[PDB]
Amino acid sequence: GKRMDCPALPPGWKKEEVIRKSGLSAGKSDVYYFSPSGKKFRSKPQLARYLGNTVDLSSFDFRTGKMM
Amino acid sequence: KRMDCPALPPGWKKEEVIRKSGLSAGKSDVYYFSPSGKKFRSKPQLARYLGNTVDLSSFDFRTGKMMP
DNA sequence: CGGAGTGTGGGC
DNA sequence: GCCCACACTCCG
Repeated sequence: GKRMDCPALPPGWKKEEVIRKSGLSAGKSDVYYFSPSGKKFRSKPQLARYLGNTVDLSSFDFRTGKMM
Repeated sequence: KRMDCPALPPGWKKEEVIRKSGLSAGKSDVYYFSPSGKKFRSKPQLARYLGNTVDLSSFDFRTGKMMP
């Protein structure tokens, strides 16, 4: 998967939470974000490198997609 | 390429093939060949083929060597 | 060679 | 002992 708009980010950005199905890490989740283009981001600093000074991410909680 | 892999049984060979282009340019895929010449691309496929007959607990697929 | 899915280890 | 951040596998 479900791609969910992320209101804390600019228009068309979506957040997805994928539960790991197998191996040693099973049941833990990974959070991905997608750009309006469709590009996949897997961490906060990756997200900041792409967005730069268009969005203040200092207080942005990558996991929940909420500003704090 | 094709080199003799000593930590597997008589006549197994390892092969490494450098990736030529793209985002993973310069990384390598490792392949194995049994005495028949059936190609193996991963440790689960290899383990499935060999079964109980060869102990791959400690087998590191990339280097081709058993590790403590 | 890509890339979803799982492994990995430093910083905490 | 956890988890961020990214490296790696493994099969398409």
